[PDB]
Amino acid sequence: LWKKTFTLENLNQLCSNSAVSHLGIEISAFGEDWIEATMPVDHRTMQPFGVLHGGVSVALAETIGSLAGSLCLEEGKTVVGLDINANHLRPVRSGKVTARATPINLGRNIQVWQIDIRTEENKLCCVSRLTLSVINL
Repeated sequence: LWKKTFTLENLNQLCSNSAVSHLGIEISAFGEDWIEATMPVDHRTMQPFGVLHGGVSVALAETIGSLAGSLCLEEGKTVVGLDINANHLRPVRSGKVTARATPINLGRNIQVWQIDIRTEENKLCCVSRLTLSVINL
């Protein structure tokens, strides 16, 4: 559960003028134990032949997962990406995809997050697991 209070407006403002904003990523929604971000599938995020770039899908997964992790810490605490993995399940040709981050294990020094990315038709196109280090900033 979240340890910090936040608003979608402020989170997006926090991600402005960075790789996140550059890829058209928008923190779109959250629940009590999950948070999502959407990303469009267009020339900024597609491979040269017209389908969502799998590498960019991973960029979305690390973004939402890292953000989620940072919201689960108290003051004077932040996360740093240690490693990440993903499986590309199906090609996406249009619309926007939505990546949802849910916690797997939140430890004192390490956090592990799951990220499921779905198409506008609610079909899973990518699944990823992210490992974060917790450090005193």
